[PDB]
Amino acid sequence: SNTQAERSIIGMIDMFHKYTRRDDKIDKPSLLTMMKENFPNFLSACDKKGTNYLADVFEKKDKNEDKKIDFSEFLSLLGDIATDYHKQSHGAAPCS
Amino acid sequence: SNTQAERSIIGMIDMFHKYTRRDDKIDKPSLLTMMKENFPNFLSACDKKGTNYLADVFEKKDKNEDKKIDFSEFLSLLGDIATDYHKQSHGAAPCS
Ligand SMILES: [Ca+2]
Ligand SMILES: [Ca+2]
Ligand SMILES: [Zn+2]
Repeated sequence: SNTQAERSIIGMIDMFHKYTRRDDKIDKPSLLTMMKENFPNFLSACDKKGTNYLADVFEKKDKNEDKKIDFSEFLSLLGDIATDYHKQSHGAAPCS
Repeated sequence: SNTQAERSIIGMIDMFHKYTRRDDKIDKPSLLTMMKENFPNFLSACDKKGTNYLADVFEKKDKNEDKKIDFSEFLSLLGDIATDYHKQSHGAAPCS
């Protein structure tokens, strides 16, 4: 058996593979769907802060402008989210 | 309420702080410990291939050489792991 940590990481890959296309990449409307379905509290925090994260996230995370989100671009996206929570845990405000 | 996804992220942050002692960063011995307790299979997989990941992980990831791993350096570490497991999902062997 694998530790929780290991399990947790595999989960993200499983999550990824729930929204990818044949090419192992996620298109924009799917990426938005993914966001809405899996990080709603995060989003509600940005909108309450007056920020609509979904408006440009795709545009900011598609670093190579291939109109697709690959796993690495995907990793970065999660990175930004984790990061916001971290700052939160040291007091900081959500979406900051 | 929190999705599986959100909780999983918060968990990573919790795991992180477990090894920070009273401050906000992880020393080398603490990181190695974190690795052994939370990624044993990834580790064994590495050893089986004849690779001891622990040998330079700290050195590889302390990008700013302050001889501590801050949350950002940490996320990069977990990226390398996540990335390995991604590839495994496409067949490939652990620790490659
Ligand atoms: Ca892209
Ligand atoms: Ca450092
Ligand atoms: Zn894939």
